[PDB]
Amino acid sequence: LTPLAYKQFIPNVAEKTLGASGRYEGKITRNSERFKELTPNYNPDIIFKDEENTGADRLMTQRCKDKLNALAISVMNQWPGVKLRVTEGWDEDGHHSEESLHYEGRAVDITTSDRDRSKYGMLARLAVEAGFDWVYYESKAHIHCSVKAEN
Amino acid sequence: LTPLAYKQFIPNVAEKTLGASGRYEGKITRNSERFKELTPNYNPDIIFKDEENTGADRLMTQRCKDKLNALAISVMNQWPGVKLRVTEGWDEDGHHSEESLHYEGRAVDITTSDRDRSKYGMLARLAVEAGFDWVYYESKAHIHCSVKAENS
Ligand SMILES: O=C(O)[C@@H]1O[C@@H](O)[C@H](OS(=O)(=O)O)[C@@H](O)[C@@H]1O[C@H]1O[C@H](COS(=O)(=O)O)[C@@H](O[C@@H]2O[C@@H](C(=O)O)[C@@H](O[C@H]3O[C@H](COS(=O)(=O)O)[C@@H](O[C@@H]4O[C@@H](C(=O)O)[C@@H](O[C@H]5O[C@H](COS(=O)(=O)O)[C@@H](O)[C@H](O)[C@H]5NS(=O)(=O)O)[C@H](O)[C@H]4OS(=O)(=O)O)[C@H](O)[C@H]3NS(=O)(=O)O)[C@H](O)[C@H]2OS(=O)(=O)O)[C@H](O)[C@H]1NS(=O)(=O)O
Ligand SMILES: O=C(O)[C@@H]1O[C@@H](O[C@H]2[C@H](O)[C@@H](NS(=O)(=O)O)[C@@H](O[C@H]3[C@H](O)[C@@H](OS(=O)(=O)O)[C@H](O[C@H]4[C@H](O)[C@@H](NS(=O)(=O)O)[C@@H](O[C@H]5[C@H](O)[C@@H](OS(=O)(=O)O)[C@H](O[C@H]6[C@H](O)[C@@H](NS(=O)(=O)O)[C@@H](O)O[C@@H]6COS(=O)(=O)O)O[C@H]5C(=O)O)O[C@@H]4COS(=O)(=O)O)O[C@H]3C(=O)O)O[C@@H]2COS(=O)(=O)O)[C@H](OS(=O)(=O)O)[C@@H](O)[C@@H]1O
Ligand SMILES: [Ca+2]
Ligand SMILES: [Ca+2]
Ligand SMILES: [Ca+2]
Ligand SMILES: [Ca+2]
Ligand SMILES: [Cl-]
Ligand SMILES: [Zn+2]
Ligand SMILES: [Zn+2]
Repeated sequence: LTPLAYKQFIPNVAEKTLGASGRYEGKITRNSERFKELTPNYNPDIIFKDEENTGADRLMTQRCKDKLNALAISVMNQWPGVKLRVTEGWDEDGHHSEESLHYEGRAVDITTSDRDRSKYGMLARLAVEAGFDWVYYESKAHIHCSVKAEN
Repeated sequence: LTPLAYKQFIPNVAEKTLGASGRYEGKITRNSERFKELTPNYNPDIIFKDEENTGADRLMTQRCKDKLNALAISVMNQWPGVKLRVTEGWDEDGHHSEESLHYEGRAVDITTSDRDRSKYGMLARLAVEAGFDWVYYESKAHIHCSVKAENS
């Protein structure tokens, strides 16, 4: 398998296009009718940074959960002793671009647990193989991955 | 004001007596309908060990939450720079006595964040003052605290 380059995204189109993760449907807040669509991921093979100390990083859509949980497996197979790490999932702080899929539970920013930046190119590649609908090597510090809305 | 002795419990009766924390109603498992009765505690003035990496230690009943949150405050007042720490809350590992209130989200095992065992006698005392319905200096390593069911 081939790792992504810094700033490469796959598919090589904009995130909110139909070929990728598709339309942004609306921010989901904690008191919203739509908050019920998010379920917390408690997978022990995933590290959630949760620096917010709210659990918000664990919240994501069913489809995001499926792809993340598949990725958790391939990460452990790629690097014995290493785990998938999420630094941002659903966000209620407002610290992404206006209209970010994080506000809707459809995106994660990820690293490896050991925080070896040299692994992140390959991490992104595994995220693509796990079926994330858009994967972007957004930063030296993390990969951004998103999914399509629930059908 | 006065710390508990090693192996002292308060009130000085069995945990599952009325007068302490009262009857064990069934184990709550993660897929159970009764799991919705547990809510995760995200109090920033409490440290959750969460060695399971599941979040299970954060899960507890409303009453447990109220008492634990009161205790978090008195712990910081007692020892400047120190916090309440939980090592076990709700448990799905099966690591307690058969019929443990941990299986129902009604118990916590606690330490101080600095892990100074000499503080634990007083920690237990503060837990009593915070309103836990049974407090037991169960081990050199931790205090066990439980609460009554939401029905009473
Ligand atoms: O600077 C340049 O060279 C260039 O400057 C210009 O030419 C250009 O841009 S600019 O316009 O000039 O600015 C550009 O070409 C370039 O800048 C760009 O690249 C540089 C260099 O990066 S690289 O060489 O390309 O790889 C970037 O600078 C580097 O990254 C930044 C950054 O923030 O992204 C800085 O990194 C430091 O800060 C982050 C943020 O953390 S924090 O400050 O909020 O705390 C650190 O990550 C966080 O901390 C880590 C950590 O310490 O390991 C995690 O904490 C974990 O560990 C502790 C316990 O550890 S320990 O054992 O006690 O030691 C534990 O308690 C935590 O709980 C644990 N987390 S866990 O439990 O959840 O697992 C945190 O999770 C991290 O939080 S996070 O930030 O939200 O992800 C990072 O480690 C830290 N590095 S440092 O070495 O400690 O200083 C630095 O400035 C630099 O880092 S580097 O590694 O030395 O290279 C620059 O940002 C970039 N521009 S930009 O990206 O576009 O903005
Ligand atoms: O008669 C009977 O039937 C019974 O017999 C006796 O009971 C037995 C126990 O059953 C048995 N345990 S066992 O599982 O059956 O094997 C054992 O008790 C031991 C156990 O090891 C353990 O109990 S338990 O967890 O199974 O319930 C517990 O261990 C303590 C340590 O002793 C304590 N050390 S300390 O220095 O005095 O504070 C402390 O560990 C710390 C340490 O700092 C460090 O660990 S270590 O390597 O030194 O071992 C480590 O630090 C980490 C830290 O873990 C981590 N954070 S986190 O919170 O852990 O997540 C982070 O901060 O990093 C640091 C540093 O790491 S690093 O950076 O260098 O990489 O871990 C911490 C820590 O875990 O807290 O605490 C542990 C557990 O406490 S905890 O806080 O709630 O987690 O207790 C000991 C013990 O003291 O006994 O043996 C007893 C019998 O005793 S005996 O061995 O003397 O024979 C007992 O009878 S009796 O006769 O003894 O009275 C009764 O149970 C029954 O009678
Ligand atoms: Ca976060
Ligand atoms: Ca956030
Ligand atoms: Ca625990
Ligand atoms: Ca447990
Ligand atoms: Cl949980
Ligand atoms: Zn992102
Ligand atoms: Zn206990």
